[PDB]
Amino acid sequence: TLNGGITDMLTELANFEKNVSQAIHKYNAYRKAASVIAKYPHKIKSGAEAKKLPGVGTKIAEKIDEFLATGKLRKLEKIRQDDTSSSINFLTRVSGIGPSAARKFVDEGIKTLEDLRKNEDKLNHHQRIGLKYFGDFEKRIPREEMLQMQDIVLNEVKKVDSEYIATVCGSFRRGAESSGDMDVLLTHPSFTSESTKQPKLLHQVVEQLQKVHFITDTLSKGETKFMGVCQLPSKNDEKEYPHRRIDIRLIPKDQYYCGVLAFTGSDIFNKNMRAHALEKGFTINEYTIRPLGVTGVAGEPLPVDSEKDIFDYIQWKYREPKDRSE
DNA sequence: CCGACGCCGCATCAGC
DNA sequence: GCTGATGCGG
DNA sequence: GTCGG
Ligand SMILES: Nc1ccn([C@@H]2O[C@H](COP(=O)(O)OP(=O)(O)OP(=O)(O)O)[C@@H](O)[C@H]2O)c(=O)n1
Ligand SMILES: Nc1ccn([C@@H]2O[C@H](COP(=O)(O)OP(=O)(O)OP(=O)(O)O)[C@@H](O)[C@H]2O)c(=O)n1
Ligand SMILES: [Cl-]
Ligand SMILES: [Cl-]
Ligand SMILES: [Cl-]
Ligand SMILES: [Mn+2]
Ligand SMILES: [Mn+2]
Ligand SMILES: [Mn+2]
Ligand SMILES: [Mn+2]
Ligand SMILES: [Mn+2]
Ligand SMILES: [Mn+2]
Ligand code: NA
Ligand code: NA
Repeated sequence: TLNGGITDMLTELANFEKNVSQAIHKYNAYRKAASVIAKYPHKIKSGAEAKKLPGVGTKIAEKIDEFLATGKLRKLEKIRQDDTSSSINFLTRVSGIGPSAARKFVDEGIKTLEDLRKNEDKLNHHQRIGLKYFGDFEKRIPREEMLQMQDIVLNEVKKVDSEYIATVCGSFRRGAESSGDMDVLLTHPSFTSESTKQPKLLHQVVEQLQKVHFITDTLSKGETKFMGVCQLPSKNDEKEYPHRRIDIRLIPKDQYYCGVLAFTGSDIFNKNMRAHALEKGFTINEYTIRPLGVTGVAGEPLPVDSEKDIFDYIQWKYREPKDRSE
């Protein structure tokens, strides 16, 4: 983090553009700039120097020059002082409360943690659980705890059916020493691109994890995606572990490689990789990589037998999970 | 300048 | 109830 | 906000 100060500034800027301005493309531009700057191996000495990076344009170049000179950015100092922006930014920190709901709540005079608690009845289920575990969800997860959580998920899954394969992805697969949450990829041979030979495949698994009191709440749940809350068991007299966010994603077993690539990320890595794919004439999702027709219409799925095979198609050298944290 | 900017699951809403 | 749009977050 | 074209 040679440029930690600059990247923090951009990140705050992006957050403003998303939560207050509701400008998703500006949100993404800042995040892209923050990401590129973040892997740049020199302490940036000037805006001109940063503007050599792809993603960093004239405005960000100017903002960087101001930051390096003063240590601050007037634009931000102002935003920080605007109550509406401050409140909207805060409220969006609760899971399930987005920029729209945040601006709505602040219109009603609901604008603090306390207002939220006193108005649970105005929250949907997701928002209610996000607020319940607000403080908890702020905390990160040491890798040691992720290893613990991994053993529990992987072993309980075999208790439901030994044909199941659960793979922890997200930041954990990228080798991060701590994760904001746990992301699990699930396959079962009875669920492929070609048929759904069994129902409840995800339910079965969610239930068992609840049965053993690992999963504690649910944010949302469908036939292939579960979003909820979990917690490690604590020892005698031991204070309890923080409640943690968990997402489980059941994908067609034949499409594992696109799946694991997709849920491994990072989110920005994906955005960069899929756009380059578009530049190279393919579309990549969590299921498939397909060619674009002269019209811009996805063709048929190409044969994939490894994550590397996906990289090949778009003419990128393979990058280990650890080198995908953009 | 201009159009594009990754791609998708689930929850909720409106409208029929 | 269904279908499409919008929110939200992955 | 940035970029290829
Ligand atoms: N959630 C998972 C994880 C693994 N696989 C299967 O397990 C094999 C590979 O085993 P593993 O080392 O655990 O996964 P990979 O990272 O894909 O290893 P490799 O690249 O050597 O196949 C893959 O062919 C895939 O079919 C699966 O079906 N579902
Ligand atoms: N906008 C997004 C967000 C998420 N992801 C995928 O979902 C995974 C998990 O999402 P998230 O948990 O939010 O990201 P992590 O990289 O795991 O970060 P953290 O350490 O905070 O959990 C990401 O790695 C990425 O593969 C994505 O495709 N696009
Ligand atoms: Cl935008
Ligand atoms: Cl600042
Ligand atoms: Cl597809
Ligand atoms: Mn997170
Ligand atoms: Mn994660
Ligand atoms: Mn996650
Ligand atoms: Mn708790
Ligand atoms: Mn582009
Ligand atoms: Mn240009
Ligand atoms: Na640039
Ligand atoms: Na939120």
